[PDB]
Amino acid sequence: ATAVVRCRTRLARRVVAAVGPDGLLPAPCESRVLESALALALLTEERAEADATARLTAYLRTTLRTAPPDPFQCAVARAVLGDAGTALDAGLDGFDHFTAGRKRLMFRTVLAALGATGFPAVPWEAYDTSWLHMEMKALKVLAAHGTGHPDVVRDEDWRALLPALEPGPAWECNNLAQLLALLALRHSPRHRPALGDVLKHVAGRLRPDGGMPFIDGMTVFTTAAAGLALSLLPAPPACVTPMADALALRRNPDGGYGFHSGVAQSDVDDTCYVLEFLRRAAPDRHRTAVAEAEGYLLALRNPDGGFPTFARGTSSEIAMTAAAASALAHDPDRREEVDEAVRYVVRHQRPDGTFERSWSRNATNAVFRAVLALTGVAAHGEERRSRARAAERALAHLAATQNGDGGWGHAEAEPSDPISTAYAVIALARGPRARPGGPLDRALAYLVERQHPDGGYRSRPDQAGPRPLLYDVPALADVFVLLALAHAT
Repeated sequence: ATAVVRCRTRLARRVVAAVGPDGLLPAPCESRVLESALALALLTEERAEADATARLTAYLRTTLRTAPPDPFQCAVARAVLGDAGTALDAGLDGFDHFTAGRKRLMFRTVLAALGATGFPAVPWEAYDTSWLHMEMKALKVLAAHGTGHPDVVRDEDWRALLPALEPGPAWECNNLAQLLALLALRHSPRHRPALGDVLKHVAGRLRPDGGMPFIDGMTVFTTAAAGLALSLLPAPPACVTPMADALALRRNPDGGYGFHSGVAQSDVDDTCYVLEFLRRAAPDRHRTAVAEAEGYLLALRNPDGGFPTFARGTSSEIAMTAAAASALAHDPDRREEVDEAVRYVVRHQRPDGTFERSWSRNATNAVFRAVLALTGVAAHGEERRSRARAAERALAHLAATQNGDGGWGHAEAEPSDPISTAYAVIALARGPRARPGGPLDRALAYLVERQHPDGGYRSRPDQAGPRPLLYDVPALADVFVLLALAHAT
């Protein structure tokens, strides 16, 4: 067959092989400078775990020399190894997001807690907010102590930090939140009896490179997206059934899914990938889980017709809204909600054809999720025309910004990477048929050329969290390129 199909085949063999007999595709997170610096600060202040702190120090020095992260994380590493506002401004340069103002407070207070800048002169209520709740409480506590006002801290602020004193892996698999909470709790005499045992668990988490990852992994997200990709192949492999089983038995009591095992917070992104996969691979076997996932999404839907990531009443997001439209459109009884969601997507498209950056740092992610909803959900007459025009503008944005090598990067003038390109390919597969030399043909040839001899892909990461900071789950590169090749063939 074609070079593209041969590439798809070699990549599918690799993804199938990576899935274990438990049905899960392992998806560890790489070490990150921010959490490595906070773990170094915490263990240094407590005079604990000297072997670990020596490895953390070496990891930070190596990473800064050879693969420096964004300027905020660099300033954080420099603060612990030893200006701040320039790093904060550069690290949040054009951060167009509804969280930007809270993020500025959060990131400035992290730098202040490490001695790199002064604490924000804000009313304490500015810290008041489940997502980022523990982090912001820990930072409020660090600001009260760091400015010399420890009496400000209320018992209800400490109470929010208690999960950080639990043994074992971090609550909600989130090392950033546990580390910030422990940096706060170590100032409280009443919480110190629990600190010593948790510092042993923290030090135990260091990766072979000496660093601390942001999260324990992302196996639910990664298994669901891989299952979806495999289920779009002409003859899906037998392993989609144990993958579907492994996901369904991890659903939370609200019917949704978190990003890893042991994450009790469901979110719309994970739940949409799980639902799209189950609908294709196991709609009867897991009929009840499907219904529970639809019910979860419907219960989050905001009054503007959009969907948030975690909780009704927080801002709707374009990509989550498009994802939910596509996942709910499988049921004809949900047509009203699906059409209101697609109408939200059209209404929020930008004048240049783009949508947003949120959980991914490239523009092409939300473009693909929007284009799948705009072209996959049933529509006729004037509404079909409206959605077609919107999809055309999004695909035209892709063509206008395609790099000479056929790929896309995180922004119009960045070097190409396989994940940003994979998202563009999924979108372009809903446009005109590929023609020699056209945008989709060239994008596919870019992906063919970037395949490694081992059958996989190595890519700069795109995932952000807390937004806009990048973290690296390398198993996603193969998965999203396979999803692209399955859509495009």
